[PDB]
Amino acid sequence: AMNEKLAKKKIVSIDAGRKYFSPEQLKEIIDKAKHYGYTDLHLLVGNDGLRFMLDDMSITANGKTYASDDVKRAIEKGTNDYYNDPNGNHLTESQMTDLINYAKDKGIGLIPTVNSPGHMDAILNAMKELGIQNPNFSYFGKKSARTVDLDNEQAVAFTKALIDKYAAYFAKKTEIFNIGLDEYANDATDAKGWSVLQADKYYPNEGYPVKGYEKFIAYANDLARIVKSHGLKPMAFNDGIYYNSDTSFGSFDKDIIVSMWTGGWGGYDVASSKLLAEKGHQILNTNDAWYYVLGRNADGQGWYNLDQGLNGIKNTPITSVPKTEGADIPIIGGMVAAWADTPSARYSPSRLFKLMRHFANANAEYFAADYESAEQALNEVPKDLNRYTAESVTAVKEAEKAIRSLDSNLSRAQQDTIDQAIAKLQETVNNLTLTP
Ligand SMILES: [Ca+2]
Ligand SMILES: [Ca+2]
Repeated sequence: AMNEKLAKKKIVSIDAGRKYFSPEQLKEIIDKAKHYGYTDLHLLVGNDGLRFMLDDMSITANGKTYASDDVKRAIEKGTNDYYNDPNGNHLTESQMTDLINYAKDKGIGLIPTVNSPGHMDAILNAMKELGIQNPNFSYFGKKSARTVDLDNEQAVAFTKALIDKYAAYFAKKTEIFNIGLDEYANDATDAKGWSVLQADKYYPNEGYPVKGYEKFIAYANDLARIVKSHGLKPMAFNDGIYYNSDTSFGSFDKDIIVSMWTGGWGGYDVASSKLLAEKGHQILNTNDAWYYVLGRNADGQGWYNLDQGLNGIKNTPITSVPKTEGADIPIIGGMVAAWADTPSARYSPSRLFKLMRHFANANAEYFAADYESAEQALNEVPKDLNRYTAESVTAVKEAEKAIRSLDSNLSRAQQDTIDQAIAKLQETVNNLTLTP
């Protein structure tokens, strides 16, 4: 009576924050997602760069309104300062609405990310262009290019209002909004950002940011409240959520779905997925075992190269969550992610599709089967069979019935059953024999 594996989300993530992707390119990704049995496209649009412009970008914060055309010009410029992509700067509202509709018609959902308080180079740049002072976080004379200072009330207020504006747009047409929250001040702190934010509590009078991590919890919780008010489920990457398993600074909103991408590394001690589940968070398995950075296309070409990602897909199943502590961790689904850390890299659709295809093949019981050729085969049957012999007619009608009788919820693992049924139909049609 249950289809627990197929009921999971299967998601492909595309980094269209750092790098421009056209509507045509994204529709092709949606097509392949549908074909391979995925349920959703996770489209980062704010991730270092910001590459999605609403028709009205006016922002009310700090006792004033920043005019829509000024906000647009500030964001376009700020994104260009991060990376001026010769292929394009941003998707428009019309293009996004069309894209979401295109995906919806195929049974594919779209999940956007607009990242903060890290990975927001372009938003920080935009704020400065609007005239907001000192938005960037700094750590002992090292200014972060990507991370907002949570002590800066004006920068924080603007950012929250911007997330609110995007969330209002995505309301009703999507179900999940990814607020990001990953990798606080990674540049300025040599990947010690969460330690830095927590440090003052335990090492006072050493110049660490006062109430740094407490302010981050408040910030995360406020974004969650904003997203939830629009009927959307907030999602965030795991690394800063109870960093160091420290629950003493406050509590994260339980309605935040956790995208569990990392089990951490030496000197970067993240909460286990066990702890996060126990605190009451649903988890989307986003294991970085499966990561692919565009342009790192073969073994030896760096971390998250395509060969590494395909190896990760082969060796780490959709059910294998980072840092389980040996516990059985339930999941809402799995997400394979392609990134543009070097956004000048060439986007290769065939390589992305290979990654997507391997993820589906390695976990085939979880992915939907493809009925599109079955549907087309049925469309291609001759409508009128009267001029053919009763015997050959019966064979076609039986073969048609057989395809139409297939379980409508088969997995990719059972694709052969569908394909066999199509072949049988084609055979019976070919064998239709005109009456004497
Ligand atoms: Ca990173
Ligand atoms: Ca190789």
